[PDB]
Amino acid sequence: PTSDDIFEREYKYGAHNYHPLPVALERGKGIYLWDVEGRKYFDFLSSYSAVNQGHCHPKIVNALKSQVDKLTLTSRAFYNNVLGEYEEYITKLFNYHKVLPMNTGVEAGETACKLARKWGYTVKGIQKYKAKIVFAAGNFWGRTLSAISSSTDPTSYDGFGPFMPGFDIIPYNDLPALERALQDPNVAAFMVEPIQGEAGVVVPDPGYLMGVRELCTRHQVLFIADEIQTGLARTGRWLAVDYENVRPDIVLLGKALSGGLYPVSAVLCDDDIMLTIKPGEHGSTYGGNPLGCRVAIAALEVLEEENLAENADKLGIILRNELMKLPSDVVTAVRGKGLLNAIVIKETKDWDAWKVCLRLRDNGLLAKPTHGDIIRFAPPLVIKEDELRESIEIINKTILSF
Amino acid sequence: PTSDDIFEREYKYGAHNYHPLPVALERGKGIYLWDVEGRKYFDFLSSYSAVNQGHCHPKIVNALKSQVDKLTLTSRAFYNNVLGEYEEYITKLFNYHKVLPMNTGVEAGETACKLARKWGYTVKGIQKYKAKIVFAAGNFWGRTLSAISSSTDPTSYDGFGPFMPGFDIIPYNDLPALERALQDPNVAAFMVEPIQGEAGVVVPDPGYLMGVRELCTRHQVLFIADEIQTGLARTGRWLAVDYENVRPDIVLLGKALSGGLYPVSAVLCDDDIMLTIKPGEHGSTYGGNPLGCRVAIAALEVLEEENLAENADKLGIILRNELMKLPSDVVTAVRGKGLLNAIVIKETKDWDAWKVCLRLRDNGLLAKPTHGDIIRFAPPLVIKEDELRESIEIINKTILSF
Ligand SMILES: *[C@@H](c1c(COP(=O)(O)O)cnc(C)c1O)[C@H]1CCC(C(=O)O)=CC1=N
Ligand SMILES: N=C1C=C(C(=O)O)CCC1
Repeated sequence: PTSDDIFEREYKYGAHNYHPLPVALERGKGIYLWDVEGRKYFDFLSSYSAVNQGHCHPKIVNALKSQVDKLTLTSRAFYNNVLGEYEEYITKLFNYHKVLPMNTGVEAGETACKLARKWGYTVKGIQKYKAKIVFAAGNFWGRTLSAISSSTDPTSYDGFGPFMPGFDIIPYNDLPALERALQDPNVAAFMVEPIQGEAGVVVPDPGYLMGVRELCTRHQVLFIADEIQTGLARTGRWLAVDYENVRPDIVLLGKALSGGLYPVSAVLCDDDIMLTIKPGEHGSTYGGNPLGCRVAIAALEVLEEENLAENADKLGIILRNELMKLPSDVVTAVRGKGLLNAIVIKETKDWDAWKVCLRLRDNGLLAKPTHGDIIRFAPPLVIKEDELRESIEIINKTILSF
Repeated sequence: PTSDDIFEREYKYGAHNYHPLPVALERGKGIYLWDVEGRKYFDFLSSYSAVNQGHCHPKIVNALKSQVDKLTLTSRAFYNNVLGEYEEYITKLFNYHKVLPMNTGVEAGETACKLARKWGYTVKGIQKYKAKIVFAAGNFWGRTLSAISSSTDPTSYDGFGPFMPGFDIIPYNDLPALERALQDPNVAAFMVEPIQGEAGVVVPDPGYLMGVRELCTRHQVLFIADEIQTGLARTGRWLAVDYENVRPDIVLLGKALSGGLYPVSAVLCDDDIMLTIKPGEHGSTYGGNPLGCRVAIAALEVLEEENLAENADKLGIILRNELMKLPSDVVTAVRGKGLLNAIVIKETKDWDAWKVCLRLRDNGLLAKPTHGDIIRFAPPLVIKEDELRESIEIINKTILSF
């Protein structure tokens, strides 16, 4: 069963909603992936930062294998013995009263929108269905109809019917535009990524998160931090907002919340927001099931016990320092925090980001481009310095071979 | 850690978006659940029909255990070796060209709306963003902003900001209403449940689905069948639409697609619909991951090998026949197909459906009310006749005890 057979089988029986890098993995462990021919690659995508803990981490695997024999799903129509233990752990770890469990990142994002609107009408006193939520251009938080209604990427929203009203969009990294938008008293919330992931690891200016927090507080607007990709040690802190000591009203977690073993997402906020949703008013079949909760407890324990936030911080400085040694004729910019980084490519007639990742793949490193001239570098946080430096030499020789 | 401690911990650290039946489970096997005091119960909810195969089915457990050691998540930015195998299996099983993999049921629903709209514009030629989707009153398909915009239940949508435009609502089980609504040439699709689940197991008249299929075909409108709860043997057929031999344009599968071991959902349709979505225009991080694919193959194999569909059909007939022996002015109606059934309570204020379920629990059977006078009975399809008859006498004893 060859890589080419794998490509063709999906081409016939699967939807064409993705254009993947031509590589066919069958095994993964830590920072490494193997294709069906047995080739080894460095994973520098981490499945969009979902395997921060590395592929098939034994503690998370053990948690899954232990729980799957006892009980995997009662639905939240009944109680089980695991959900509450996870809820107490995650709320005390991040210091919010309550967590609302969901499965995927979009669902957490949708939950936060519902919380923001419900808070807007029942607490702030906005007249019903005039509540607005402000988003930042370049934002990506999934592909439901509501999520693409806030996007500024035509590939995401074009052709997908009329869009959800009440979503305003302002430039990213722009405190005066935020203040202008918050003059409207019908605004209920501002949702923003501390670093925009799918936009190309767009790091805002120092002080932006402090300005957002101040502006949101000044105008009584919920600050929703989407940490589904930047959180859980990826940028060198528990949350990327920690860099500016900023406390959002709602935090969104996901992806790495399970080490890649189970779709688990979470919405954290205090009682005055969380309890605006009453029994019967929100839910999810698989949300908060005991199997995903066991996995998530183990995945959080891994990040803490192995000190992955500090490892990501320390190794991320090395990565960016070395990447900045590449000549400015070929690499125009290097940006990121911790182990979430990107380079900007001098796009010409000779090459683009897809061609570089094709050659990076040939040299044993898997990375994906974000839109034509940008390459993301996001390896699992369990990578060690020597593995990192070997990775860098692969990136150096690949980039300079064009 | 008692049952009361578990209730109290979740009350403190978990959102209050549910009010569950007060029972705290810690083990499940087949048709049975055990609570933390060791009491044994019949499961007559099956986690909203997600454990058709019974709790912790060993073949599905083994598939999960086998795959988690190899590879659990690459994202669809790369290929893995499992997805295409699952895609070929599920598309040939249901005889559609392609499948689009998602995680939760509402994600499958959102995918179908996006397919319907993009097909409406690019194939049918509706002017952009005039495309409409018709729903039936009483429909439930999740709690995203778009899912609740189609809902007629105020508890689902009240307070949740402005709603998605382009959604129309007609009565269920009403062919003249559908015919009137399909006079609008901007309708792209009609989405309907073959049996409405959360509305209270509302079974439409014989011939409704044939008339839906004919009317949709007559007016060039996509027939989207939501089989997330009714499918996969629950009603006594592979799909509830099989009872009338109708072939929808889009089939939604979920819940039991994994036996409750992983959030897996699927959207099935032919190339002319599926291929309206181009690479980069839809996706999800965990959609199509190798772990969920493996358990979904095993879950579908269980339904076939153990012939659960014909077991559900045969035992459902016994269940409804016995329940109709209860006094007519205490149990006012019995309805359902296969092992998706419900009874309607002669609700006074000396009792309601919630009180009956509390006493059902006291007598060893776990069920949930859906409307105050309706109780759903949906045990796993691996239930045997003698186990079902003991369950019936629990119900008989409970109902006749008031
Ligand atoms: C399940 C349901 C869905 C929702 O799927 P999911 O997002 O996985 O919960 C979609 N379509 C149908 C026919 C269906 O029955 C239910 C039942 C549970 C539930 C909840 O707890 O929120 C709501 C649903 N719509
Ligand atoms: N916003 C996101 C979208 C993704 C997808 O749909 O694949 C992955 C990254 C998170």
